[PDB]
Amino acid sequence: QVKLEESGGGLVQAEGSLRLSCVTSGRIEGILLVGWYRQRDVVASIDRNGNTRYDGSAEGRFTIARENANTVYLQMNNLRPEDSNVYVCGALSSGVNPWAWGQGTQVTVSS
Repeated sequence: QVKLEESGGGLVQAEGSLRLSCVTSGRIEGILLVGWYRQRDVVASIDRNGNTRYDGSAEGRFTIARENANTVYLQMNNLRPEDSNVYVCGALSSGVNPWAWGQGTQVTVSS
């Protein structure tokens, strides 16, 4: 009953930037946390109180922010080839089906 749709990935050169966007639809009232995950290990997350959490590799280069009630983005600066990955948006809700996942977004960082 929560659906996630992702955009913003693609191909970029090293030291470039991307902004990944995750849009939620459905029963968003029960969402406790929205995050971006390396396809699943967390990169960054933002919870219902606005608290943000970053993995050590993201801290200082990436920023997660909530744009509105349905939209969370991850600004990725100073990308490196080792950052090439499929990134997936996840939402943690309260209840029996706790996790919802987006379709996944390819990020490729060229040398």
